[PDB]
Amino acid sequence: TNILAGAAVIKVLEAWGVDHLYGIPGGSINSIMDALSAERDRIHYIQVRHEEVGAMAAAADAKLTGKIGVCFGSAGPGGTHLMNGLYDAREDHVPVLALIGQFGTTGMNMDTFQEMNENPIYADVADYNVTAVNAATLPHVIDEAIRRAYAHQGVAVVQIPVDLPWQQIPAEDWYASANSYQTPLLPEPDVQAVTRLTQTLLAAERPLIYYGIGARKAGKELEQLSKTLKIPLMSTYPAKGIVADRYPAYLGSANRVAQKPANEALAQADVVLFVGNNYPFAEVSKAFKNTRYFLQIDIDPAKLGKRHKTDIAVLADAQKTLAAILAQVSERESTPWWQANLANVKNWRAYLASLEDKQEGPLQAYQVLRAVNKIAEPDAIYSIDVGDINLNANRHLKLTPSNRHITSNLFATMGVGIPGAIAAKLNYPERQVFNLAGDGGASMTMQDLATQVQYHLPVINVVFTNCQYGWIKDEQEDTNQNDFIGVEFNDIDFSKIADGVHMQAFRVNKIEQLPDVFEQAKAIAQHEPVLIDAVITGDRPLPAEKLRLDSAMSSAADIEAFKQRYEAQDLQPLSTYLKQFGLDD
Amino acid sequence: TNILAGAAVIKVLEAWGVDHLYGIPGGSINSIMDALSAERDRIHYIQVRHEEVGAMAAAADAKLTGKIGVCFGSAGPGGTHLMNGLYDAREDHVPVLALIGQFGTTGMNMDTFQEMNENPIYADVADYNVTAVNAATLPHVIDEAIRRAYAHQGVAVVQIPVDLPWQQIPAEDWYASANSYQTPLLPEPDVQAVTRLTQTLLAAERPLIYYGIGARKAGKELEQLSKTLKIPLMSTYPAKGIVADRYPAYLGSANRVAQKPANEALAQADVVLFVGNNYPFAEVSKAFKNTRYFLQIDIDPAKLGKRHKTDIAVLADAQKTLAAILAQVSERESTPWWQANLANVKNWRAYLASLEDKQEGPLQAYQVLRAVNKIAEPDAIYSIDVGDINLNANRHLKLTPSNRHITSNLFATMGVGIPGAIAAKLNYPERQVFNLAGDGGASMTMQDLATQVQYHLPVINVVFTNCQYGWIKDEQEDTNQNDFIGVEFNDIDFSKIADGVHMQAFRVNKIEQLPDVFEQAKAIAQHEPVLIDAVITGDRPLPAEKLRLDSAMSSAADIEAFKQRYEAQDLQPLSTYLKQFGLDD
Amino acid sequence: TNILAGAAVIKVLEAWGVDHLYGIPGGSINSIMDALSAERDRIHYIQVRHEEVGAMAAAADAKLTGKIGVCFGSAGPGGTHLMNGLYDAREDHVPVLALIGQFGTTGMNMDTFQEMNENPIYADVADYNVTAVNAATLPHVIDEAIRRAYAHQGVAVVQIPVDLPWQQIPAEDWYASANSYQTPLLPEPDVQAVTRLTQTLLAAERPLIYYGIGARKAGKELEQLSKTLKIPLMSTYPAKGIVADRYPAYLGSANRVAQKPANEALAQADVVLFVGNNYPFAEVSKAFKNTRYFLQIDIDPAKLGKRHKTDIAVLADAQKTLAAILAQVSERESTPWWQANLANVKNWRAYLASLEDKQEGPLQAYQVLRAVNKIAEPDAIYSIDVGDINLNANRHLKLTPSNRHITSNLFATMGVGIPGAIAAKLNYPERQVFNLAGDGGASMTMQDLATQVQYHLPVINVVFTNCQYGWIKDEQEDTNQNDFIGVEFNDIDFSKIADGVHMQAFRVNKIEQLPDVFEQAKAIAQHEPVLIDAVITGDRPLPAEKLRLDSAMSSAADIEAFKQRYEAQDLQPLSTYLKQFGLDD
Ligand SMILES: Cc1cc2nc3c(=O)[nH]c(=O)nc-3n(C[C@H](O)[C@H](O)[C@H](O)COP(=O)(O)OP(=O)(O)OC[C@H]3O[C@@H](n4cnc5c(N)ncnc54)[C@H](O)[C@@H]3O)c2cc1C
Ligand SMILES: Cc1cc2nc3c(=O)[nH]c(=O)nc-3n(C[C@H](O)[C@H](O)[C@H](O)COP(=O)(O)OP(=O)(O)OC[C@H]3O[C@@H](n4cnc5c(N)ncnc54)[C@H](O)[C@@H]3O)c2cc1C
Ligand SMILES: Cc1cc2nc3c(=O)[nH]c(=O)nc-3n(C[C@H](O)[C@H](O)[C@H](O)COP(=O)(O)OP(=O)(O)OC[C@H]3O[C@@H](n4cnc5c(N)ncnc54)[C@H](O)[C@@H]3O)c2cc1C
Ligand SMILES: Cc1ncc(C[n+]2csc(CCOP(=O)(O)OP(=O)(O)O)c2C)c(N)n1
Ligand SMILES: Cc1ncc(C[n+]2csc(CCOP(=O)(O)OP(=O)(O)O)c2C)c(N)n1
Ligand SMILES: Cc1ncc(C[n+]2csc(CCOP(=O)(O)OP(=O)(O)O)c2C)c(N)n1
Ligand SMILES: [Mg+2]
Ligand SMILES: [Mg+2]
Ligand SMILES: [Mg+2]
Ligand code: NA
Repeated sequence: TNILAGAAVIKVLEAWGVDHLYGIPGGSINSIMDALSAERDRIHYIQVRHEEVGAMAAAADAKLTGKIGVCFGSAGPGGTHLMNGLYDAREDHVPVLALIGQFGTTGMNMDTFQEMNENPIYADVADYNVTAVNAATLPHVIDEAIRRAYAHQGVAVVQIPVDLPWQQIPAEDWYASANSYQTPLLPEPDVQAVTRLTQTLLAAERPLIYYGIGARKAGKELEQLSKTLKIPLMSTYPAKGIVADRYPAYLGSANRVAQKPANEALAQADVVLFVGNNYPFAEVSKAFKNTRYFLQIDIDPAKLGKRHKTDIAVLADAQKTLAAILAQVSERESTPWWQANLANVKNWRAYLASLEDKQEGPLQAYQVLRAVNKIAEPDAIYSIDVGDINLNANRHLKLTPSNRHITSNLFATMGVGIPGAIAAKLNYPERQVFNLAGDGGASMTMQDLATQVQYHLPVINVVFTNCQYGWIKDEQEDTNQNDFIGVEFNDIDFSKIADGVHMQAFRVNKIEQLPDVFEQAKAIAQHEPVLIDAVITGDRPLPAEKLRLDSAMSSAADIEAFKQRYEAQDLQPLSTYLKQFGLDD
Repeated sequence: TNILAGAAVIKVLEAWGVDHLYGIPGGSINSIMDALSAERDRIHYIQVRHEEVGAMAAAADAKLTGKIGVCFGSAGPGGTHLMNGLYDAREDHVPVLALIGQFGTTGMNMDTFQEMNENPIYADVADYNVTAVNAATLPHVIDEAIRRAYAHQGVAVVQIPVDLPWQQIPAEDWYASANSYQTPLLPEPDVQAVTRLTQTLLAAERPLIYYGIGARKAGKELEQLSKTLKIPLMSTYPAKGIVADRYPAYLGSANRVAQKPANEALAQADVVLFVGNNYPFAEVSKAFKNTRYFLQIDIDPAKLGKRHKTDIAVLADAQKTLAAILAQVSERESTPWWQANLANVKNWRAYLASLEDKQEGPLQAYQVLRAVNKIAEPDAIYSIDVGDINLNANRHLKLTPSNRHITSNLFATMGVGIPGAIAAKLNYPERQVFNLAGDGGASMTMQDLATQVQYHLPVINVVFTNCQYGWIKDEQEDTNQNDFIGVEFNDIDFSKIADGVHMQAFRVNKIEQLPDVFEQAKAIAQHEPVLIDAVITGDRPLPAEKLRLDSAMSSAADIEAFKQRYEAQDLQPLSTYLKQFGLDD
Repeated sequence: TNILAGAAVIKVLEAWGVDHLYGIPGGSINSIMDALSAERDRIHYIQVRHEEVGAMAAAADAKLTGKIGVCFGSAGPGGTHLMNGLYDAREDHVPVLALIGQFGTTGMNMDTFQEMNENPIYADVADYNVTAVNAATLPHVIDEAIRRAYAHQGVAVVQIPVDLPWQQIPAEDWYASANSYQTPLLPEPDVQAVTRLTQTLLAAERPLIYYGIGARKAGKELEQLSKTLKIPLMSTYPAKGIVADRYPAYLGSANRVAQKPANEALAQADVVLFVGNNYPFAEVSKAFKNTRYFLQIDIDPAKLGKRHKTDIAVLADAQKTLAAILAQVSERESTPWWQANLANVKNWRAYLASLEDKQEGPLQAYQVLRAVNKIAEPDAIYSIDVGDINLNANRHLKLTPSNRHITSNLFATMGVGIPGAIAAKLNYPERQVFNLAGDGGASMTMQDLATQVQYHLPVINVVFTNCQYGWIKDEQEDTNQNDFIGVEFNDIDFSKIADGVHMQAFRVNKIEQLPDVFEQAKAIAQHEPVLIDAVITGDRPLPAEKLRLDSAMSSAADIEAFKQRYEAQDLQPLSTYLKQFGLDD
């Protein structure tokens, strides 16, 4: 006849298929806790050591599986600790439900302990942001929050006065709308528009296809289009892996978390097919300043003509549209543009291999990543933190459609490595999971190494210890007039941190130490988490956006300082290859 | 080589096809004013007398045409005046761009005259809410605002420091993305879900199709499904007119702005097909408490199973889906449920006609609306304010697919009658336009009667003068223990108000005065606006949500009282017709 | 034993001595209405025709009396209409309580009719902003709101779900804290800082005392310091009247709502004593660029050295401090700087008088204000709207300590004339009350002329009809490259508007009509409101901030042009008087 409103709320989460959720209890959320406790056989609470890790893990859950992530924080500081993960979810447009503790309705607005108007706190981050005020409508409010978070691909926040979940409500009235759930309709490509797009692309002298994660389901079409038409591919950083990295006409990504051949080719291209792509650097970096024709495919009307004026714009699903192009074209002969890019890619990859293939001496990030490649399973999942590691992982990870990689793409919050790996292992216990993080980012969420131990999540944590915020040091080098500040700091030994949370760990500082340590780590992570603290040099990785290689554009002195610093003696500018095949720069 | 950023902004508006925009100038927006001044041939600025009328008319533009409405307000009080129209646009989910004046960047944050942080003012109402800080990117921010307003069907707000629009920017850099705008090509409704939905609808003993404005393209299919299957039709109030009111099995709308047959039939129905409908009274009124199967068609995933637990929810276009149902069904013979509803509708319409057809005596709202009907062109547009007029217009207006009617559907702001009619006439100069407003609502925006005169917009204004907030008085009668308060007030003579703004006007107070006054008004409104001030009684209109007609549900005393007050002696309850054709309750 | 929570709320208002409050009822606020209905003897509800007039009148209540103003609005559009008055209260830092209707707790967050999260709506405007969620604590939340509004001199907003005020709560639990309210006993101004400030003031060759409304208790000390020390006085515009306008060394105000002698003398001054003053044009106009020493007296630490680098800033009460200065100084003989300023003032006043004293011909604002002066009682209160009238009233009104004048000082919302006068008459039934408004501002709130009639408030409304937003037209003349836009519009006959609301009225357009019309108005306003619609020319009033009179600073051509346009042939620049008495620039 009756049910506790808190029990009904948990039943709503179960109906929506929520397997696990994260947070830290408090008096102000103890009635939700009480309901979770009764339901521990059907829904799985993950106690984190800091609420931001719970929010970040919830966001990563949604990034990985498409299923709404769920986190909670107690009133006041519990909830405000969620912010970095909630902004990550908003900016990476993934569905997250956040429940926030609040004092009972009898105490609200009395200015009692830890009691405040919590609604304005979440107004900016949240697509849906409500304080619940009734027990009987509470399941509906949660159901509504979940449905909107999914539909609008963002954060829903519900502040819950702690009395409400302990109130009895009629057992027969509440329901979940999970049974009615559907994902948004996929628009179809106009046949004439697609034909026009195809003809412009085929007429191009220097075409590129430039895709983002919007083309996630279209890797086959992308690679076959590239092979068939002899058109090089490039991607946003997060879109790495949609087409295998080994594909010889994959240029990489542009800007800074970037590869040399993509930056060079983009500057030369006459026509860009921009697909499922919201590259945030487009305007600020003048990426398309010399592009003659700009062709766009995107499912979101708010994106069409966003990053550049379009010549042809198609409001349709990337894969349906790319298949439609492929179906109306046939094999094209090689072109000078195609060969020039192929040779530039070979040259670039030989550079990266030369860094990876060092066998002894001071450890650099490059060999560490080679060591990851060597122990990586074909379907490994990578949770990557924020900093030099994005750049290094982007260049050195050998990914295929079978892999997943996540980071905080747009909000770019440091600390995401650890929670993303926690979320990865919960959702994919049979898959190998890496947390790749710099020392700065790993420091911010280090306490939740204990969470991997507690729940026996066999993550391979790899910390890149340069005793710097290297990403920022390099920016200060580029822009600041005065000395470096705040970018070089004291050592943390993460093997000792790991020991402290009762996780097996190693610390290495020489290239020659890698094969054996990484083999041990691989074996350990069959059953338990492991940490490798890699003490690396302060070498700056090659800035793809600040190339000094082309004698027509840089002084001989800058060229040689560049080659020496970046061990890039064998790199050729794209212009070398353009000239070989009879094209001018 | 160079162009003023302000001039570029106006070119962005023109590229998106903005015909007219509303506001009041101020020093903080005089640079936008300056650009508008040079572009009078291609964009038409409408100076309103209160900025709320500008915001409300911009919302109405979007309601009528589907094209973005555009308004502006000077810094501080100019912008804050917009609020009621901007919330109207948010709640009625139509695209509106609001430009807000701001002091120049050299004086911002100086606590100077009328200078404040304006961004937090618009955070809640707006889908997109930004302060421009650069002239060169200003055209792009305006373009982004428009593109987001359309994509998210809501309000975009841009605060513009007044220095920026007078700064020169490169002539060749800015662009509009209007050229990329398109509507999606949707797939066909899934065959198997539609088939399943159809079987359940057809298996019902007491089916209803209950549509909202999501089915605005489906009038033809709705009426044919109804006729073919013998299923009565009911709608949300705003969906009145999608199927002609004369259709014998149109029941009307439910709740309070409602018609008796819809409320009665809905209580009896075993299956409801809920199509393109977001009826906000569903849960609070327990509308579907007796429904066995609830079937849904909606284009928005956020709506799926929102209003009631749903047996089958089809994510699809309403018209495509209704056409798909119609293609798989054929004639069913008349049923008792069909005949009972037809007889119930006949009885209700005779009641309404008895009120309209009074020829002499104290004027009531009923005869006023009959007089509107008599002078109405088949494609007239009606701007309806908020109060008893929603209920009366819903019952009395004889609408067809050729009509439009708009009001403030969900935010329900009083005062929308005047601005809605201004916008209707600006968009449709050759169509007859009515403003039907209560005295309370008309007085809120009365100054903008002068805008109709200034711009020669031949609106027919009909003000219903009861010297009451009638809608609220009746509520107070129902709920309040103590005397009426704030709901009976002093007369305003709107014929004299109209005379004050130099608009021709009449004041009437007897039924027999209607024919000639309305004939004169019809004629005047061939060239100039006109106002009829109708002094009506304070009779409470029959409450469709508080029927006292059925012997089984009400005492004889209560029924005789209800029949007396509401001149309802010849009204029969639905149960009478159910019994007549052999059904129980 | 029990009391309705709503009844308790009204008792809280009564305990704090709230005499009258404003709003428009709605279903979402009908339970507060119900409590008000039972308490008509002790609290006076004023039903306005637009909720903005309620908010603005509540702000005016606080401006006039120092006691909290109280208004309300129904859920959604009722509350949002309050905004312009609530921002006025925030910016003019006066206590206002705004009650907002909300749907009952059982329907909140259900997306029902006119139901939204209202809390974020009021976050920016409000010092205190809460949604009540419990009936038993509701009286306390109202008490907290009032107490905070007073303490923080701003707006408190409470959203009240309509069910709560009809719930019974224990009769003995609730209380008001009005009994605890007091004003602080301040220490005396520190002796040594005041002595130091005095020496610097007295050492100056060209001193000015520049006061704002923080010195409203110090009129006597200000005038005596001026007379004794031979130091001219200037004020902020709102501080007009603290020292009688007839005082021969009152220079007026600076900037645009300004008088020539104040602008001229300020440019010349070597020491300024800035007292109880937060002049917002200080920095943007570079008002003190030539000042050698800047001395400050203010009660608010947040103001200390805010507007200019300050040599000595005394944190103290203005009156106590000015009395302390006066106690340590004695007579100084007339100085050249004193005589030059006196002569400059005489010359300016003769100019203003030449405009006022025209006896026949086309009516200008100048003669209208002379006609107001002639019928004004010595303790008249003036509600002034926003536009040219601020400038004209500032120059022409002959005010003394016995007068009050209010406007929207800083938010400067048009429309405040009507509500300010309603509030003035409600607080001071035995004092003569004027509303001086431009046609633009009067038309924004014109419907509430009916409120003056309904409540028998004998306001003298004077509408200045130029068929322009004159203030803005003159700005466009100064800044805009293209034609005037949005600043010249169609006539509204306000005598006919007034007739429409059943208020006696006159329309005048010639100077010779003034005496008899104003005599009739004075008489009518012994018992009933009256309106005079003054059709004035579109002559630009002399710009005190753009003087062209001094041969050393302007060309002969520019001076002759300025003298012609502004009828300023007999005006002399300050430099003439400086030279006359032996000073340079
Ligand atoms: C430290 C750091 C530095 C970074 N710097 C770089 C950098 O230098 N270079 C770089 O490339 N990235 C960089 N980023 C990542 C970057 O900020 C952006 O997140 C990324 O470039 C955007 O990638 P995207 O367009 O693939 O993803 P999103 O921004 O998520 O956009 C996806 C797009 O696809 C559309 N879409 C979705 N589904 C479909 C469909 N079915 N069909 C068609 N369209 C669809 C969406 O509407 C959207 O427009 C960096 C990240 C970090 C952490
Ligand atoms: C004073 C006043 C009183 C009122 N009281 C009543 C009342 O008593 N009774 C009443 O009926 N109304 C009343 N309303 C109006 C009411 O508040 C709601 O706005 C109305 O009932 C909702 O109508 P809707 O569902 O048609 O519109 P919306 O709420 O706009 O819903 C449209 C729905 O259609 C969907 N949709 C849009 N396009 C498509 C498509 N192509 N295919 C499929 N689905 C689509 C949307 O996703 C959405 O779910 C009143 C209004 C006022 C001013
Ligand atoms: C259309 C329009 C144009 C305007 N333009 C002008 C103009 O050109 N010229 C002009 O002068 N005004 C103008 N204003 C008014 C202007 O915006 C400012 O509001 C005004 O100049 C500020 O006056 P104030 O410093 O007296 O008041 P406030 O800003 O209220 O400042 C009061 C100050 O006194 C202090 N204070 C309060 N009590 C005490 C005390 N007991 N002892 C000591 N200090 C105390 C406070 O801390 C504060 O610093 C205009 C207004 C309008 C409507
Ligand atoms: C929470 C947070 N603080 C600051 C930043 C800015 N930021 C980006 S990268 C970076 C440095 C990362 O340092 P580290 O993790 O040690 O990586 P490294 O570049 O040294 O490999 C900083 C401080 C950020 N993105 N997130
Ligand atoms: C701005 C605003 N204030 C209050 C309300 C609440 N409200 C709804 S209807 C209504 C009465 C309208 O009175 P009137 O226009 O005279 O219509 P009537 O019912 O008398 O015909 C009110 C006050 C509202 N919707 N909008
Ligand atoms: C609500 C609002 N809108 C716009 C402004 C900007 N503004 C200041 S004065 C003014 C003109 C006022 O015109 P009017 O009332 O006719 O006075 P006039 O100068 O003609 O005498 C305007 C539009 C404002 N302060 N408030
Ligand atoms: Mg580091
Ligand atoms: Mg009325
Ligand atoms: Mg004017
Ligand atoms: Na108004």
